Amino acid sequence: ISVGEDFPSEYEQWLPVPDPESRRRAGVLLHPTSFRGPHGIGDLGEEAFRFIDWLHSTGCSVWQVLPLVPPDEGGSPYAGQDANCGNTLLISLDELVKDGLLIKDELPQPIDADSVNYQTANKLKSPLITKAAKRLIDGNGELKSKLLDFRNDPSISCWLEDAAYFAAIDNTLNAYSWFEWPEPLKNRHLSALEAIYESQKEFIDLFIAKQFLFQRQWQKVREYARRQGVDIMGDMPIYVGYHSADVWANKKHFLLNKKGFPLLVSGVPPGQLWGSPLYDWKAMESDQYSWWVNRIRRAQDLYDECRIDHFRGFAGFWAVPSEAKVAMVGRWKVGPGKSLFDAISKGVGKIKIIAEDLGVITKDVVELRKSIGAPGMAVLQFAFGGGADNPHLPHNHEVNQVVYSGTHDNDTIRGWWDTLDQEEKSKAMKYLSIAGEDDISWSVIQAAFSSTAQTAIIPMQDILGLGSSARMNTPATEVGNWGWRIPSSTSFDNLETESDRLRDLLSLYGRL
Amino acid sequence: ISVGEDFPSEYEQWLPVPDPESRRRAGVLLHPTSFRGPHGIGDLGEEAFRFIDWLHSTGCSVWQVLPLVPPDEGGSPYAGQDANCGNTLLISLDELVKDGLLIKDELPQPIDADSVNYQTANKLKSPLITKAAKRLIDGNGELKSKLLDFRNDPSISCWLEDAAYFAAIDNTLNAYSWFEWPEPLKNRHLSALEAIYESQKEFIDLFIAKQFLFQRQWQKVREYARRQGVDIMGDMPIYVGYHSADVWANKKHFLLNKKGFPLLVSGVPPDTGQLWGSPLYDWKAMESDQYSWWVNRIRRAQDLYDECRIDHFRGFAGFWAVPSEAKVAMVGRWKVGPGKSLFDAISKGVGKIKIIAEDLGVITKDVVELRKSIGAPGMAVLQFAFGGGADNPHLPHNHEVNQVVYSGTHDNDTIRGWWDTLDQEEKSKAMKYLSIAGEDDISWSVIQAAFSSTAQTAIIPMQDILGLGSSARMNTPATEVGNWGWRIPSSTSFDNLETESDRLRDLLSLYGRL
Repeated sequence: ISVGEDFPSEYEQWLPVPDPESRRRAGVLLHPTSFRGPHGIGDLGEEAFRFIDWLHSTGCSVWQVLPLVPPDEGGSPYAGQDANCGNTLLISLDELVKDGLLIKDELPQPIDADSVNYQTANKLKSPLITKAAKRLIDGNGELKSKLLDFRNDPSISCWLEDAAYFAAIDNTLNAYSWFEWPEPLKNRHLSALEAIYESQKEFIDLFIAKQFLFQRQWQKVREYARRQGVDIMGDMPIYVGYHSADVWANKKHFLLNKKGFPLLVSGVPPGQLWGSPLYDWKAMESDQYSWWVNRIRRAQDLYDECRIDHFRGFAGFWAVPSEAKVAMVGRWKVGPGKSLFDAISKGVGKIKIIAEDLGVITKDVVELRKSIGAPGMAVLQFAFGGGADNPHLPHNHEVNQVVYSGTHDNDTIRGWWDTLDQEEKSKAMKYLSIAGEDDISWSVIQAAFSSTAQTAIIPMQDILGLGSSARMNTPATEVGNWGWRIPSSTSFDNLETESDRLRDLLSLYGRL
Repeated sequence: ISVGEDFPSEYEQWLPVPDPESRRRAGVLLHPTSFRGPHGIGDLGEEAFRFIDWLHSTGCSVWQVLPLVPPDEGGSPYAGQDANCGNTLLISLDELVKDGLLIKDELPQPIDADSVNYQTANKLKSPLITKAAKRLIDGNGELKSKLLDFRNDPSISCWLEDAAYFAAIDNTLNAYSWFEWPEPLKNRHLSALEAIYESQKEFIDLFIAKQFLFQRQWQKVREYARRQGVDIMGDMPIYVGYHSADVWANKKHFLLNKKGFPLLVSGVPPDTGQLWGSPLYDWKAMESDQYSWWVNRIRRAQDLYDECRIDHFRGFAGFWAVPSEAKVAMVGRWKVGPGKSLFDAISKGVGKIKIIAEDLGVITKDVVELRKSIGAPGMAVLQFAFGGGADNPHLPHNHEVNQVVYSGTHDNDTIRGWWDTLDQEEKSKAMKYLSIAGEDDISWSVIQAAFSSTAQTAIIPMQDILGLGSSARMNTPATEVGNWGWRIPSSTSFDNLETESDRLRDLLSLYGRL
């Protein structure tokens, strides 16, 4: 331990050791609504456990889902009805039979499983979920006791009670938004809230019970994933909906006017007017960002890791006067920056956050992302426009990054290939290793696996080699999204070939 | 500049900007001895300038050479005769004509040399280099004046005078090494040195003049490379030869005994071992004068090159030391090297440096840590990537940005030759990772994998661009004969390599290395 002197006996064994936090891996993007089954939509029953087995058999160690919130009427998990609740339509009816909350003969006749129609699924399943929730509350055994534990839990009630009351009042009143509610409900006068509890007690207890059932079923999926070596990566939009408990029960955390209407709403310039209310970050700074801390605590309860959509909003955000009809007349505002993430980590511990950072982004975004150690994204479908500086080209990938073939907002690789621009196609053929065009999804999968990016994620549609009809979402259309389901005859038992082929790629590129 | 407040008007223009220090690039490994021409060996004349034009036409921005020192009798640039001098056999005779130091009709008749024979080259060129050097010293114009500037320059003379005297004494005395010299020469008694100057003055002045001529020609190549957008990457072995001015004129900087013989010599352990037999540095001693010897060595490397690789870089963190009596390497111990304090001293003395770490083989965690602490890139070599498993660091998916990727180096066979003798297990593995067409084009498959890497710098040997087989291998380690001789085929001019240039350029454009 001194210049010129002898080193100890075993110097040549002092070899470099790979950092375990740098381990290369792969995963599949599959939302549970796409699982097969008889009730109009996928669920957290037997298909979720079979998927986990299949995924593990491939050597993948990550399962990514879309947000698990209650979606809008079109099915969108990004315009959810609450930021912290689970989508009750994902509750398995068959799992309720095993709990004794339904009996086998109460299960409905199967319906055709081509695509999720959310109206059909709700009509079919909700009466029975309600019925099961009713039996749960009227019992007084182990299960009822676990409901009480759930309900009385401080880290459940800080979002659950607000969510239940909001939903009771929305049920009782015929109003567009809570801005049109009568004043003592609009502004949460204590006695009105007690009058809501009394007059809507049964709806409130059932809402809570249903959230318990979702939690139960999701936590068993998550425990089985952990046993099989699978991390689950969730998703959350940066902004929440105006008509929600999140805003209604925390008005001072948002930029509302004295009458509770948003002064400013979200979007991006030339433009796109998303119309979500905006956070009062200065205000949140006061109480050490407790709202956002809570949101992450719940994300952590649901997921091992979590992507945040429009992450750039944490450094700077586009703000449009709520009167406006289009986005072009806004200004950029300063975001909370790292101090937000300091507060989170102090409140909840070490977090694994993924930054959605697509499109044009400014230097503060990159700097913020890097300062908290969060990986960004590369999407191979975006790599062949422009020149060789395109950051989605594999030679421009980074280690701390998630590479996708595409996301739920893109066509499948097959579909994209079919409509691809001639200029972009010839470029793609130079860079990728392409055999037959039927196998084009595997060419792209292989490029993703061959990247230096630490994490490679592939949508289930591309593993199945499906075309445009299996596209999950097309942005800026309002109908025909969120509907894709795995073809009814394609069981996980019948996907050994695909599993073996993935495993071979993972092994070749050091992702096992 | 406050949370919730407005950003200025032009926020969306505050876009990320590529750091120029991160620019991806490519280059060719070609030693100047390999250039074509009539005088038995390549030189710093017309072919060096034509190569630079060709290289620039490919879009490459780096030229890597082997060390430019006076080689051993076998031609090895790694067992050189001096660490700081240039190989005078690289001097272009035709460039001397343009200086007026030779006249046109004094140029010799062409000879055939499909490969460098060093003895033939020396016999043909040296009389004329000597003659030019003589005319230089007998003149008294601009050129003579530039020689004086060169000679009197403090950063030349700290190595040049020692190098000239050493060589004069070696010339005059019939001795194996300087260890067998008579005592006052061995130990550099001042009066003996003055007696050497007076009795060997002509040899000393001509030695200095020849070093001036090499410097002149090398600096003209280096200026033309700079004008065409080409950086030149040199090479330096970590250790120097015992029989040299480097050791003789600096004994206190090496681990010698009282009679000036090495106590310990270089090598590496088993995996008997490898006994290189070079003398070792007295790092604690060098610490005392702030590593002035190494600072000077780098100052000279900087004068010759934009960037420099250092062979056996691991030696700076730990080195294998064998008792000089020994017949094999197995009976040594590992010793602690200077670490970053050496590089602190360098940077303080010479400024910002661009060093490449040769870091091949088994290396310890202190090596990686040292390399990373000074920001030096290491190496990946694609020919080593297909043994073992998917954690092999030479596989492209395990490459790093701050790294130099090669197809192979001068110590490896060409890609074609390597492919021919490749193990069946390794070949099938290679065919799964690489994109291979016909075996005649295997060098381009490997070139393309190199260019596709995230490594910032990709370097290809000229032999692989020409798609040549094992006969064009530059060096085979642990053979002593038939190395260093490769030359570009006499009929393959740079004018005839537009197809290859276009094909390289297309790969560089596809992978963002232009």
